[PDB]
This record gives sequence, structure tokens and C-alpha cells, in this order.
Amino acid sequence: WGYGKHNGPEHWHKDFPIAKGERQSPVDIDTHTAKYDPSLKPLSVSYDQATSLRILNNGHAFNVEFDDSQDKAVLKGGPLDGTYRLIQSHLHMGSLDGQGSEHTVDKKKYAAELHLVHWNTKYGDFGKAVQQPDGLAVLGIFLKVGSAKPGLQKVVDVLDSIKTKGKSADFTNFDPRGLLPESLDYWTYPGSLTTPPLLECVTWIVLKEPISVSSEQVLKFRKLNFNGEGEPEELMVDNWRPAQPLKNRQIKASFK
Ligand SMILES: [Zn+2]
Repeated sequence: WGYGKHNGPEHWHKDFPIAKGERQSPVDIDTHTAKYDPSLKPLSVSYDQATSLRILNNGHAFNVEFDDSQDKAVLKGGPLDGTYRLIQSHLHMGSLDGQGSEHTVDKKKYAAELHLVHWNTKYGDFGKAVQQPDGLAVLGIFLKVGSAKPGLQKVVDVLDSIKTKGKSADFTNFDPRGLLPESLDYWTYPGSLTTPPLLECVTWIVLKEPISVSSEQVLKFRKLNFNGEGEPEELMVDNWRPAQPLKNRQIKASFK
């Protein structure tokens, strides 16, 4: 599966029928219908002890793996019940500044969207968590082109080391705190993974405020390859799934 004409989003349902499920992601966040929820508790992002291990190219998107052997970096509060441990992060990138994000806000697309994946520790490990409706908590962060982002420059400098699929590079200083916007205002709704297996095990927390990255940083990420070494080049761009049917789910806002 991929994002091509012959293996893209419109084809996924054949191997993964849940693609046509009731709580699929991403979705368009319609601010005219999204509703403020006073029952939501304050969002708690504890990343001060976060510990990244490596960056990888799995042929689908730029990825970061984190040490989830302990509660070093966790997400709590908001719509969440319990503790969710950070395990990985990946980047969905567009081929043009006007596109790239999976979620949209009033149909508006951002240049890219970062996902920070966490699993509910009541389940023992990621593998078991992904099989439960409340197994994962994914924080979505929109990226727009503008001022460069320092917390991303160190990664951008070594992207050439993971240009093709199957490549990985040790990276112990990827601090997720440096990818967060100033405000933690967010929208939340029950959804799924946006790539096969497309399991509907995700509580989505999409931040309202995008972060800025420079055109140069964006360009570097767009130079990654979908293909493996020695294969015809296929730039890793537009690796995003379009908005899916809301199916009457309720999108809640953390702000009035
Ligand atoms: Zn994702």
C-alpha cells in the first residue's frame, strides 16, 4: 500500500475493509459544528524526560522511535482516561505548501502534519493497545511555512542518512517539546490510524495552533524517498490520507 494511483487511499479498503468504517481518520474539523466541552480536563504533556532513539524511513513517512520502556514522556488529561506513553512520531508532508496535512480546519490544509503516537499503559504494550478502542492517543500538530524551527534543524541536517526505505539512523536528541506550539488549545474526536491497518483505536487531539518551519526545512523533508536504494526515485511527498466521513461523530473543542 502507498499513496500512488494504483496503491493509494482509494485502494486500501480491499486489504483493510475497516477503511470504510464508522470512525476513520483524518476528518475535516468544521468549526461551525465543533463544540466546546467543559467536561474536558486540562491537557498534560509531560515530555521533559522524553528520550528518542532513532529516525527511520519505512517507505511511508519520516519516523522517530522513542524509548517507551518507562513513563519518560506521557500524555494525560484532556479527554484521556489514564496515562498514555509516547512511542513514535511521523510526518505527513505535501508536495506544495498548500497541501500536506491530513486533518483540515474548515477545509483548510496545512503544509504538513506531525503525529505523536502514545499508547494507553493499562494495556502493557503498544501491540495490545492498538487492539482497543481507547488504546492510543495521537497528538496532531499542523506545520506552516515561515520562520525556521530550531527543534527540527538537527534532524533536517541528517535526513540524507535515511533517504530511502529501510534506512534508520541513531538520534538521541529529538525533543518533542520543541515541536509544540505556544497554545495547547485543541479539538478531539474518536478516530483511527490514518494508514493501514487503519485500526479505530485512536483518541485524536489536534492542536489548533500550527508551528512554523522554513521553506528550506520543508524542502529537505520533501527530498526523502518512498523507494528503496537503487530503485527509481519517488519523492516522499503527499503521503497524506484525505478527510474521511465524520459519520455523526462529535468533534469537541477544548476552548470556548
Ligand atoms: Zn500519521
